[PDB]
Amino acid sequence: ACPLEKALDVMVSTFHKYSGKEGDKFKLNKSELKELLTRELPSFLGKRTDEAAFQKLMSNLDSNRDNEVDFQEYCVFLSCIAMMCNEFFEGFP
Amino acid sequence: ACPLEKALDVMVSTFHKYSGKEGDKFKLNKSELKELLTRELPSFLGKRTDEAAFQKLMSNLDSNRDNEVDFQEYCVFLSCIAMMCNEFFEGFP
Ligand SMILES: CN1CCN(CCCN2c3ccccc3Sc3ccc(C(F)(F)F)cc32)CC1
Ligand SMILES: CN1CCN(CCCN2c3ccccc3Sc3ccc(C(F)(F)F)cc32)CC1
Ligand SMILES: CN1CCN(CCCN2c3ccccc3Sc3ccc(C(F)(F)F)cc32)CC1
Ligand SMILES: CN1CCN(CCCN2c3ccccc3Sc3ccc(C(F)(F)F)cc32)CC1
Ligand SMILES: [Ca+2]
Ligand SMILES: [Ca+2]
Ligand SMILES: [Ca+2]
Ligand SMILES: [Ca+2]
Repeated sequence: ACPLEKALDVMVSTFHKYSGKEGDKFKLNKSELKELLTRELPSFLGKRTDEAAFQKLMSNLDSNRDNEVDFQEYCVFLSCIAMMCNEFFEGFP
Repeated sequence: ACPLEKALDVMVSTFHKYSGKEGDKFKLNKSELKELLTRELPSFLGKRTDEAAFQKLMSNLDSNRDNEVDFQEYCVFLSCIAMMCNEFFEGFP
């Protein structure tokens, strides 16, 4: 009966649902990242799903520049979205 | 529909379910933090937790030392739980 614990469970497991598909099992390459965003975050991705848009995502997220998104970098991304949601509650000051 | 967007929703909404009970409406005080842990993260806390341990947790989450957990501080905490979880999927080395 813990919604917040289930929500941490989904956030972590979803990462691995896609990261294990190709190459490094614990990181998202471009293709695995595209699947995750398109399937799991379509409200974020929204209308725009063109190739130069995923390029910028990869560039924003891949801060250590190994060409993949690891778990820490994915957490930073989810936490950026969480911050944007929080602004709604803070009344958009 | 989208478990990951629903998870983000729960992460962000649970903070505000407790933050707005007392004083600063956007921050958890020591008492609003205890209620959130106790009620929403019971596997993390365990049962019968002493004040030394709680105080440890508070000062750990409270990086700016103002005696409250703000949303940015709460995201660091969750992302640290998440990374502990991620170790299960990874080797644990
Ligand atoms: C089906 N229905 C479509 C729209 N969403 C809400 C979208 C906005 N949203 C949001 C905004 C303020 C506070 C909480 C939330 S939950 C949430 C989670 C992820 C995303 C995202 F997408 F950015 F990652 C957007 C949102 C609710 C579900
Ligand atoms: C097509 N796609 C549709 C959705 N928008 C997202 C609106 C911007 N916003 C945002 C900004 C930067 C990084 C992440 C997010 S997700 C998000 C979630 C909630 C809200 C909130 F709560 F403020 F509404 C706003 C945003 C991006 C473009
Ligand atoms: C009822 N039952 C209690 C036990 N949990 C699993 C506890 C550990 N858990 C975890 C471990 C590895 C991978 C994913 C997860 S989900 C998760 C979420 C939060 C916590 C926490 F608590 F630390 F925040 C612990 C866990 C499943 C449900
Ligand atoms: C009562 N309570 C039971 C839980 N333990 C937490 C120790 C485990 N751990 C952890 C460590 C530091 C910070 C947060 C977390 S939550 C967490 C989630 C999953 C796992 C995973 F995946 F490894 F199991 C281990 C942990 C604290 C005492
Ligand atoms: Ca991979
Ligand atoms: Ca990287
Ligand atoms: Ca408060
Ligand atoms: Ca603080």
